[PDB]
Amino acid sequence: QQEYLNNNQLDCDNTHNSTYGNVCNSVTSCQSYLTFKSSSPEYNTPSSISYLLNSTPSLVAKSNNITDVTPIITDTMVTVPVTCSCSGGRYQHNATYNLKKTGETYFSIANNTYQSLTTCQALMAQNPYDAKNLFAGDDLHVPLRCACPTKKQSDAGFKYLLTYLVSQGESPDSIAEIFGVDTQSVLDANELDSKSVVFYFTPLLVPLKTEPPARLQIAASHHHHHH
Amino acid sequence: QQEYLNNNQLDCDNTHNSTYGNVCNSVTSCQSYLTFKSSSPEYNTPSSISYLLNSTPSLVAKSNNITDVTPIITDTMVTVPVTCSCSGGRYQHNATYNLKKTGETYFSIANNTYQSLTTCQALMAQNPYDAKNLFAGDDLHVPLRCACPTKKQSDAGFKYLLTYLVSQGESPDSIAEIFGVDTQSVLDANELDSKSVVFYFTPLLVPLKTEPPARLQIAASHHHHHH
Ligand SMILES: CC(=O)N[C@@H]1[C@@H](O)[C@H](O[C@@H]2O[C@H](CO)[C@@H](O[C@@H]3O[C@H](CO)[C@@H](O[C@@H]4O[C@H](CO)[C@@H](O[C@@H]5O[C@H](CO)[C@@H](O[C@@H]6O[C@H](CO)[C@@H](O[C@@H]7O[C@H](CO)[C@@H](O[C@@H]8O[C@H](CO)[C@@H](O)[C@H](O)[C@H]8NC(C)=O)[C@H](O)[C@H]7NC(C)=O)[C@H](O)[C@H]6NC(C)=O)[C@H](O)[C@H]5NC(C)=O)[C@H](O)[C@H]4NC(C)=O)[C@H](O)[C@H]3NC(C)=O)[C@H](O)[C@H]2NC(C)=O)[C@@H](CO)O[C@H]1O
Ligand SMILES: CC(=O)N[C@@H]1[C@@H](O)[C@H](O[C@@H]2O[C@H](CO)[C@@H](O[C@@H]3O[C@H](CO)[C@@H](O[C@@H]4O[C@H](CO)[C@@H](O[C@@H]5O[C@H](CO)[C@@H](O[C@@H]6O[C@H](CO)[C@@H](O[C@@H]7O[C@H](CO)[C@@H](O[C@@H]8O[C@H](CO)[C@@H](O)[C@H](O)[C@H]8NC(C)=O)[C@H](O)[C@H]7NC(C)=O)[C@H](O)[C@H]6NC(C)=O)[C@H](O)[C@H]5NC(C)=O)[C@H](O)[C@H]4NC(C)=O)[C@H](O)[C@H]3NC(C)=O)[C@H](O)[C@H]2NC(C)=O)[C@@H](CO)O[C@H]1O
Ligand SMILES: *[C@@H]1O[C@H](CO)[C@@H](O[C@@H]2O[C@H](CO)[C@@H](O)[C@H](O)[C@H]2NC(C)=O)[C@H](O)[C@H]1NC(C)=O
Ligand SMILES: *[C@@H]1O[C@H](CO)[C@@H](O[C@@H]2O[C@H](CO)[C@@H](O)[C@H](O)[C@H]2NC(C)=O)[C@H](O)[C@H]1NC(C)=O
Ligand SMILES: *[C@@H]1O[C@H](CO)[C@@H](O[C@@H]2O[C@H](CO)[C@@H](O)[C@H](O)[C@H]2NC(C)=O)[C@H](O)[C@H]1NC(C)=O
Ligand SMILES: *[C@@H]1O[C@H](CO)[C@@H](O[C@@H]2O[C@H](CO)[C@@H](O)[C@H](O)[C@H]2NC(C)=O)[C@H](O)[C@H]1NC(C)=O
Ligand SMILES: *[C@@H]1O[C@H](CO)[C@@H](O)[C@H](O)[C@H]1NC(C)=O
Ligand SMILES: *[C@@H]1O[C@H](CO)[C@@H](O)[C@H](O)[C@H]1NC(C)=O
Repeated sequence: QQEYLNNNQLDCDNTHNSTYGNVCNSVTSCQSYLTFKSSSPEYNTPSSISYLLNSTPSLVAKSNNITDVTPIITDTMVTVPVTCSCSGGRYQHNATYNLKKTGETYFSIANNTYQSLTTCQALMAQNPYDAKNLFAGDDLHVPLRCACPTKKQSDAGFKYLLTYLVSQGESPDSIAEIFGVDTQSVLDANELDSKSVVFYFTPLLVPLKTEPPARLQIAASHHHHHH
Repeated sequence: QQEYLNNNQLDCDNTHNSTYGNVCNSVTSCQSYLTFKSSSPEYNTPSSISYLLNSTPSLVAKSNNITDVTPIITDTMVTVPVTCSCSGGRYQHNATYNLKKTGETYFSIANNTYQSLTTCQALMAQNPYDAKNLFAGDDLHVPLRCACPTKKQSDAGFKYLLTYLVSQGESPDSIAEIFGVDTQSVLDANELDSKSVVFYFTPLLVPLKTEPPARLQIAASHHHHHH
């Protein structure tokens, strides 16, 4: 279990502990997964997505059952294998981001560019620039959100945790169905109860019993489960 | 100086020594440069070109005065900074290539995919697969052609050698003009005389006194030299 961000990352003056990253509460390093929606023209190939997220094109390609060079249709959510490890009491996966245009902000980088896989707070904590003093060409340390299964989750058969980017209309139930896991397991993973609200544009942990499906959209089909 | 390939790389039964790579005749490692023409949709960003050639997107971006994510217009020749080092008596820059489609061949990979930055012979020498037994998913060790300045070239003020992909219509004279070096220096670098023919689709070494220009096409303009 990790605390749910609960939209604290939208207010960059908020200092709730969850915004600084998942807590190191299990093994020091593990295999994990991120998710990311292809964005054209900058982040729509295994190469460019892997560059942004600090993965490899081969791992992206294998996780999605595509080649390492074919373009990914815009808005397709892909899986991105990453190593998650503990740093400073937090689980994270480090990446680097060079600002492209002056006018980018810690919030636009966390919420737009990285699609909520990091937070403005964790960017601010781990970088030297004041929020109002960012320029094109500045390099940022990007602490991407991931976690490793706790002992209790491992004992229940979860091999990995996946950082799932939630879209409007989804719910814990519908997300759990994509991955073939019980809803309660998604609730437990995020310290939520069955009436808790989950927001779109806020990442959610999904515990996995096996590697994720290669195509998430069709994995959401009712005909791809319960038969 | 290095021997000119002289189109030996078009006949993959040819075993001329030049086809196995530039010879290790100077320092064991150095900064060097490749060139590459953007190709859409697979190899038209700093990420995808760097993946193919084993560079970094940041080095590609800086060498070309572009950002690390903006698309490169198809057929634009870009500079690609690489480390060149000696292996097995040859200078080369190692990359890795996973075949995408069964039907790719050592020659199509060397001449088309890698735009003549390697040779079928060097691929064959450094990989285990018979020419007629290549499949999608096979990984190849790719020995990209580069060299380090000899002592004589360094003493003349050349800091780097660049592997230039020659296009139809060019000549030693016109290529030397792009880089602000004497024609004789390009001839010497490739063991050519002033009447030697240079072929398009065959890489040529260009000795450089400074980092290459950031935009090669306009560097070919008569108004960008001799005034
Ligand atoms: C997400 C996650 O991971 N969550 C976790 C949760 O899943 C987890 O929760 C746990 O989950 C588990 C998995 O689902 C779950 O496991 C299940 O548990 C079940 C409950 O234990 C279990 O079911 C068991 O299964 C066993 C084995 O098959 C069955 O056992 C059989 O029972 C039979 C009876 O029904 C027995 O038989 C009887 O035997 C007696 C003798 O032994 C016999 O008695 C004689 O009878 C004669 C007459 O018939 C008597 O003779 C008479 O005597 C009188 C008096 O003198 C005379 O007057 C008379 O004349 C004379 N008559 C004659 C003719 O001579 C004689 O005296 C008697 N003798 C004696 C000594 O008394 C009876 O006749 C027999 N009866 C019958 C009908 O045959 C049989 O022996 C026995 N077999 C064995 C091998 O032992 C049980 O029935 C069954 N129980 C039930 C309720 O179904 C499941 O198998 C489990 N599944 C699995 C996969 O393991 C966990 O329970 C669950 N836990 C909880 C807490 O929920 C939690 C926790 O781990 O963790 C989460 O994280
Ligand atoms: C790609 C690559 O890298 N490639 C490489 C190649 O580049 C490379 O090739 C090399 O490249 C180099 C760079 O280009 C190149 O360097 C150039 O080399 C040039 C040649 O050496 C050089 O030019 C030199 O420069 C020097 C210095 O400026 C000049 O020197 C001056 O010369 C003057 C004359 O012209 C001298 O003066 C005279 O002085 C005498 C006394 O010393 C004086 O004599 C008295 O005269 C009086 C009367 O006037 C006499 O008195 C009379 O006496 C009689 C008899 O008794 C009496 O009867 C009479 O009465 C009495 N009269 C009176 C009035 O009293 C008296 O007796 C005399 N005294 C004596 C003792 O005799 C004269 O009068 C003076 N004359 C004048 C006119 O003033 C002056 O002293 C001298 N100055 C100095 C400081 O020494 C030269 O002229 C000049 N030469 C030329 C030909 O131009 C360049 O400077 C170099 N450039 C650079 C950048 O360095 C290399 O040559 C080239 N190499 C090759 C091989 O090609 C290669 C190789 O490295 O490698 C490649 O890889
Ligand atoms: C991920 O980034 C963190 C920094 O946020 C790295 O931890 C630092 O590592 C350096 C060594 O390079 C130490 O000097 C610092 O003390 C570390 N800081 C903290 C807070 O632990 C961490 O090593 C990085 N991990 C990976 C796998 O790259
Ligand atoms: C955070 O990032 C998301 C995208 O991941 C932003 O959503 C976009 O907002 C614009 C409105 O300006 C819409 O045109 C886009 O279509 C939205 N994208 C999606 C995928 O719906 C969002 O505005 C950003 N900010 C906040 C506060 O959430
Ligand atoms: C480039 O590739 C060559 C192989 O073509 C590498 O040289 C080999 O390195 C391994 C160690 O990993 C040795 O066991 C082999 O004996 C080497 N072979 C030869 C022919 O020297 C070389 O190390 C690579 N260079 C870089 C910088 O990655
Ligand atoms: C080697 O690779 C080059 C491209 O780098 C090939 O040239 C192309 O050939 C086709 C003909 O089938 C033309 O339609 C293309 O426009 C050519 N490209 C360029 C840039 O001119 C060439 O065919 C390959 N083979 C040989 C033997 O050179
Ligand atoms: C995709 O999946 C199939 C198995 O269903 C496999 O045989 C094929 O090689 C895969 N392709 C890629 C590009 O991963
Ligand atoms: C491109 O070159 C100019 C110098 O002419 C420099 O100021 C600018 O930042 C450069 N842009 C990039 C993206 O490299």
